[PDB]
Amino acid sequence: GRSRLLEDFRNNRYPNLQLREIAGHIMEFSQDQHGSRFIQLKLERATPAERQLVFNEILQAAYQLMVDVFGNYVIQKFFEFGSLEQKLALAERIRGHVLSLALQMYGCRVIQKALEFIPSDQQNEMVRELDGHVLKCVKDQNGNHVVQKCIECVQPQSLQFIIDAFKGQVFALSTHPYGCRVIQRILEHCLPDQTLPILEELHQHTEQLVQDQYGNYVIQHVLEHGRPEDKSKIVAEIRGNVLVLSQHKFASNVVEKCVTHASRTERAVLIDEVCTMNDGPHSALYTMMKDQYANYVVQKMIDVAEPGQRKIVMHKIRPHIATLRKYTYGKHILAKLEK
Repeated sequence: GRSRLLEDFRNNRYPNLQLREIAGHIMEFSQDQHGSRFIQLKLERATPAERQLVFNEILQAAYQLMVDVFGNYVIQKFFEFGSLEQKLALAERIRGHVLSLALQMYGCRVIQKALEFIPSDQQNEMVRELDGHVLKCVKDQNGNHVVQKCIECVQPQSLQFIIDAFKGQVFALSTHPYGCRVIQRILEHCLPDQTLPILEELHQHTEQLVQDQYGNYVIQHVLEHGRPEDKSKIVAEIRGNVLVLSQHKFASNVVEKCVTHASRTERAVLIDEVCTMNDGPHSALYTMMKDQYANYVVQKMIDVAEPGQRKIVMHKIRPHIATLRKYTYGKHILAKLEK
């Protein structure tokens, strides 16, 4: 079982335990749920000499700590508060095992912390081991976190091989629960020459993406943070389909974001389209106000519709105000309307 020192520490025998006092017991403490937290907190404010004593004791088996549920935290604290020499030695211990660590539940967090704190040179040395394994890491439950961090932290020129690996795979990655997150990071951090081919593939498949459970969020991202040129292409895809996409579980989110982020003229064209559109025995507005998803698009269209059109819109809603109150969704509208 545990050493007596660790057992006593866990039983609160030592209210002032110090790092120097756990000499010889550091690997064990690092892999203990409470011993690890103790070391994590102490390293935050230990003197550099105190950090080195801890380090000298774990260096030889650092890799073992890297893949341990509690030991990985101690390794991370070194990248966070340690000396350049310690980070360098850890990077050297990581060399040749970046892929293995990136795919490991705890090791992936060590790689992420290292990327955030090591020099461009060692970042490049680490990211390059992923060459030929990009798509696998992007889709992996642990590996996607490493790829996302590379995108946020590494010089863009060193990320070119990752962009290259996405050629023709943007639709598949955007409809993946882990891959969609990597695509969003690319859009936020990469250079225009790198985001261009990605956006090109997103635009090509917008029709399918807006209806996908994960894909719609990538499109929403472009609507929320993208360039006007890109937002306009997406709006163009929604134009003429406001009625049908509004009633879609996922596409309705994109339609909503279009109303919110399209140009002045664009929002107009879209709102207009909903008033003059028909849906069988009634108007488009009619069907939408009471739909569980489409109702939000109607609400938001109000909050954004320029006074001129706002009148018209409602002028077409009142007549049905009776049947309106017959629904849970039409009440948010029932409210706003009353004014």
